[PDB]
Amino acid sequence: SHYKSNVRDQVFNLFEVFGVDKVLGADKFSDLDADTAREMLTEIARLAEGPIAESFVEGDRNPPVFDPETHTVTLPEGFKKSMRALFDGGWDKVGLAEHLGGIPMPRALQWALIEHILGANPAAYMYAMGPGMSEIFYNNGTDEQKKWATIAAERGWGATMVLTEPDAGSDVGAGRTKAVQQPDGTWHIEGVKRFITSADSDDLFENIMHLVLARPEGAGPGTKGLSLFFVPKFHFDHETGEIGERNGVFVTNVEHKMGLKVSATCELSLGQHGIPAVGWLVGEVHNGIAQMFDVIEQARMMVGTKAIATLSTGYLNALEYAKERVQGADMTQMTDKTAPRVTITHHPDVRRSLMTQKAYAEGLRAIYLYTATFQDAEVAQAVHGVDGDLAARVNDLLLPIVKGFGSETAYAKLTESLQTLGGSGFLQDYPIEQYIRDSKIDSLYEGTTAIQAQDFFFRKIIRDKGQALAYVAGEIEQFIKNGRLKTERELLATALADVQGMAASLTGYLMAAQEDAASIYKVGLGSVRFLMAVGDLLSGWLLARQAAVAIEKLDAGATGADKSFYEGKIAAASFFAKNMLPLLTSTRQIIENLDNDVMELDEAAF
Amino acid sequence: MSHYKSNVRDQVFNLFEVFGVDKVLGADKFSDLDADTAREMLTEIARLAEGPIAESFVEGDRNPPVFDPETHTVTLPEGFKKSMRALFDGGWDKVGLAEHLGGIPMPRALQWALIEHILGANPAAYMYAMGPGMSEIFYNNGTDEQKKWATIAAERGWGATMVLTEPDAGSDVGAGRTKAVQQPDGTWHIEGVKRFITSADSDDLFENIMHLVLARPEGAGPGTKGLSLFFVPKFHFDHETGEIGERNGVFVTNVEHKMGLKVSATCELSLGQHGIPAVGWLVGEVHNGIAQMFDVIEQARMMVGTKAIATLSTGYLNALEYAKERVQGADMTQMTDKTAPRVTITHHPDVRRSLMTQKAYAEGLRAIYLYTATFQDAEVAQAVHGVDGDLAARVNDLLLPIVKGFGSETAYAKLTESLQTLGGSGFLQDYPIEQYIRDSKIDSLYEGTTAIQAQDFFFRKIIRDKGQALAYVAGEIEQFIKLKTERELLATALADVQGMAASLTGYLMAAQEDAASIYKVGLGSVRFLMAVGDLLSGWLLARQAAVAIEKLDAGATGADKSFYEGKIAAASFFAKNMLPLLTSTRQIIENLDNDVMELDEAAF
Ligand SMILES: Cc1cc2nc3c(=O)[nH]c(=O)nc-3n(C[C@H](O)[C@H](O)[C@H](O)COP(=O)(O)OP(=O)(O)OC[C@H]3O[C@@H](n4cnc5c(N)ncnc54)[C@H](O)[C@@H]3O)c2cc1C
Ligand SMILES: Cc1cc2nc3c(=O)[nH]c(=O)nc-3n(C[C@H](O)[C@H](O)[C@H](O)COP(=O)(O)OP(=O)(O)OC[C@H]3O[C@@H](n4cnc5c(N)ncnc54)[C@H](O)[C@@H]3O)c2cc1C
Repeated sequence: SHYKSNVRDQVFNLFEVFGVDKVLGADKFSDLDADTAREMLTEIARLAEGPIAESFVEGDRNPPVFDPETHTVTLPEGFKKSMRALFDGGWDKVGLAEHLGGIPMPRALQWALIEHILGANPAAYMYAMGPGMSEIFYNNGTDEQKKWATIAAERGWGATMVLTEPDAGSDVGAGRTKAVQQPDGTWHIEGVKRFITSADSDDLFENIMHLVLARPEGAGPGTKGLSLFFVPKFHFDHETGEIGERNGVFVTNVEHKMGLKVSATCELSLGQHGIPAVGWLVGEVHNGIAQMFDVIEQARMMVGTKAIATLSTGYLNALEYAKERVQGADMTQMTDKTAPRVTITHHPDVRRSLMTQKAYAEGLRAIYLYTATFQDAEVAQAVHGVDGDLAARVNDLLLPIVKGFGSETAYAKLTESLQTLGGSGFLQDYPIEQYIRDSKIDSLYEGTTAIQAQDFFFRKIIRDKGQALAYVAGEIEQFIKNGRLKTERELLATALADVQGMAASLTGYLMAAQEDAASIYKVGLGSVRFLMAVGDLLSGWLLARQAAVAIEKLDAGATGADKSFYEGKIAAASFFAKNMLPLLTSTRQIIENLDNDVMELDEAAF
Repeated sequence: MSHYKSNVRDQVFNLFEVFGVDKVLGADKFSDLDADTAREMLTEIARLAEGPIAESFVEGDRNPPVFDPETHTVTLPEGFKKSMRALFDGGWDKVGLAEHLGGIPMPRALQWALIEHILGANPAAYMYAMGPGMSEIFYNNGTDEQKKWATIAAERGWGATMVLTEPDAGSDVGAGRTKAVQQPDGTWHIEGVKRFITSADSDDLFENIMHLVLARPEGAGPGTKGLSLFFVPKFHFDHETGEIGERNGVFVTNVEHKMGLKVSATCELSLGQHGIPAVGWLVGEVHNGIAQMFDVIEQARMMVGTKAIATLSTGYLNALEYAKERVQGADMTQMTDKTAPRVTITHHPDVRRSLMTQKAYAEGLRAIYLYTATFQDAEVAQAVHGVDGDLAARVNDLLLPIVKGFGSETAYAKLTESLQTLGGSGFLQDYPIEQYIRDSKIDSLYEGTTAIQAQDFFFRKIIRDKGQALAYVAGEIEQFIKLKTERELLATALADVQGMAASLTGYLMAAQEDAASIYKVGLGSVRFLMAVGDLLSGWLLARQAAVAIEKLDAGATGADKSFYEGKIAAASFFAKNMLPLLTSTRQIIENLDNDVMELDEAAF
């Protein structure tokens, strides 16, 4: 199959670096032990490498077909077979609450399991997000709505998040879809939404729960005026779940995309076909953007994990290719035109490329798993000694890194993966060109990189009063202040100071905006580079932490494949510190010298 | 209009206001081509590109070529063939062609500016039209008798291919195993399978195809040194009249399914395997293949770089047009006010950052390939630079890997910004940027990968050259440095690149005592190539800004004034936001070690 997994690195992170096994068999996870967690990782990785990856090519080459008269999509049969393999193993219920039929587990294990589906066929996981979205509806719902959410989860209904409109993408608060209150307390939703993932899904599911943002008639402007509504594809019996009459919510177009083709990306028309789109106000309160961000937070974690998953299998495909491809002589024998030909892993530029791919893939894996350790209060306490409030703020700080830095990094470093194959990398015979096309969406949906970087600075640092950022910086400082990693710790110290300098510069521009409003533009100009710098710093630190563990295991006497694995962690941490981190010094100097010339330029001059 | 957005204004600015190529127009080789006619030609081909050539850009990708095993041919979509006919009917496939082959003499700088439009609109169309130019290369390398066949080939507009690559010989051309067996009559029978051959068949576009095939005569030595070049036509023909005769034994056997550039048929080509012989004629009746074939490789490397730049330019201009109309969000100065007016996204800082990044690299790359082309005519190099023919050739050789390697990497990377500017809509096939990205990814791979470009640049174009071309260009940068802030930033960048060159040269020279030292050259080579590209971009943009300042002081108005204002802004932005990174890259190159080379392969 195309999909090459890395359970070994996952288990290294979960158990040898972060110690998530400390909570297994205790309190919420009393019924899940470490051996079982490992077995589940191996099991889903095998399922991903087999039946799920089997339709990865098919979904792209034979993409979904829309019938505009039935407002339905037909998915390729091979992809539906992969979906059934996912459902038959219960993998659309990973980490679902126990009362909804799930297996309780730390979020760090949950996302490690999901990584394999996202690497093998990411749209398959997207289609399978229904039960998790039903749990969010449960948590935000009235007692009666919790009964519907239980049905939806138990029956495996699909689900969507429905926000975007043609004129309201990044600016969610500009949305014009309306909600009209009915005497009996239901609402009729009227509007056209766009770019809705999974808004129809062929016959995968008995029903779909649309979670729709809409503006009640007479509500105020902006996101504050928006409410969230449960809008099912089919009406249903609220006691038994029996599916009833079709609700007035119809797909009216399916986009032709660069990649992720098997994910139906839809225009969704509500109340436009002479049938009301009945919706129920979630929680029977008007609090839409707050409620919908429970969904957005999960989707941003998913997109980041998808990016990392895809870079990982891209790297491992490139590595396998490089080990076998014979081309050229060793550089030490270039002059000799009779020298033996060698496999291309002998060439310095190929080893540079591979170690770049490796270090970023493994640094990103460490980042999303680190982030997830703050998503359970019990895990954050056991592994970090951090209380619930701080853990939540740290998770909030890291999500735009997982999403924003992960999405940008994975796409960029897949360029190196493709390059490693030479001309063959341009062929559809190999999976890397599809990885690139499928990953380009990651920087765009669930909030563009610029929106992630604005969220990160203004909301996760400034509004947070820097508490979460100071916590993470303190952990990096402690690592620095703890022989064989001295050069790496010195390089990390410089990188930490560089990022601190960037944060101070941008905060200074924000303060200056009290006096000259246009000074705020300099925050915008520097925001994305600052986000990427924090990502690089975290990557280098977590890689260096991994190298410290690897040194310990090597000193203790690791042999064989274990020894090679640990040796590679040391090499990745050292390579990243020496080749990636120093660039942050120049980025700091650039951010310190930002000016508004590019903002004052006449638009006609571009 | 079309997907293709051209930039004749920037081309003319470069050709005439910056480099002064008009100095040679109306004189000597170019006596019959004046400046007004050159401008009219650029405008005319730009309109052709925006019109009939671009018309089939989408069709070629969505309805790609089909291989027919019943006939060993490739079929092309009709709309694309209509674009090809528009190209030939206009006589565009003979721009810069030698006069005796029917061409219009012109400076290479003008030639590549004309070609940029075809490459931006539908680059495969130019590739299929490379026949006459390759026939001229055959003419130049051929016997007196062969010159007669090359004249027929160019006159009749035959297609042509360059046939080097094999399944086990890609970057390592010298490992090729395709064989040539001399026949009693002095012809050769070619036997082997070649891979990834562009335009290996082309439907009914042409009456014949000239394959220029590298092969190893029986008993020849092992290296590239042992390869010879052969003229292998698809059809035999009458060497005097050109009448097409019997099929020659050279057949396409598959067409590759590619990420992009789909309408360019990329084929496995089998010689002498469908048992009629592939008859070939030794080019020039001498054994000198790799030297002869590099005449073709040099033009192909210029083409790939120009293609990448052309595609980034139309990607940028599409993103700019979109950004000017897309209303989204309030101005950042009104972020708190959820009642503030919505603005077009060009008002947002990250979008202006993105657009200026795209602009500066697109225009810097255009300046680089036009600057390079000014060294490709001795008469232009003398007129515009005061540089003799020998130095001009060495400087052109130095810059070709920058055009190809730095251009290919840069265009693909900065198209990411172009797509991002469209938001979610950038991921749609409704807009052309996703196809630009797919079509552009090949540029870093064929006609020599980036790593091969960087190794050529350093080992051959610098070390073997004893740094003569490099010192000349560095001297011109230093003279400009001697726009004060931009000149200070350029001074730092020049010193940075000089430090990189010194470090890598040390690693290479130390290899005599410590063989593994050479690996550090390999580790740093691509970063060094890219740093040189960034330095050249920043220098040429600053040179453009100096001209722009002059024209503004002289009273420029209207659209001219806006253009010149944009050049000042691009040069300043590039100097302040791109060049400083070269300082960290220098320190990284100065710190290279062989830990990554000593690591066990199993540890990756
Ligand atoms: C679409 C397409 C069309 C083409 N059309 C033609 C054509 O018409 N005619 C033609 O002659 N060729 C053609 N080619 C081939 C092209 O010229 C390239 O040389 C070829 O694709 C690269 O060789 P390869 O694919 O075997 O990669 P390899 O040579 O196997 O390279 C694989 C990897 O190893 C690296 N590598 C290899 N050797 C070294 C070394 N010594 N030092 C450092 N790194 C090294 C490369 O950089 C690359 O990352 C085409 C290629 C493509 C993709
Ligand atoms: C494949 C796909 C699937 C999707 N699925 C869903 C789904 O299921 N549900 C859903 O609700 N949405 C979905 N979306 C919508 C997605 O969230 C939007 O595409 C995204 O938020 C960007 O919106 P837009 O496309 O309108 O771009 P715009 O908002 O128009 O952005 C255009 C450009 O302007 C920039 N920009 C805009 N505002 C600002 C600002 N204030 N500051 C700085 N820069 C700014 C952006 O960064 C971008 O570069 C999907 C999108 C895609 C591509």
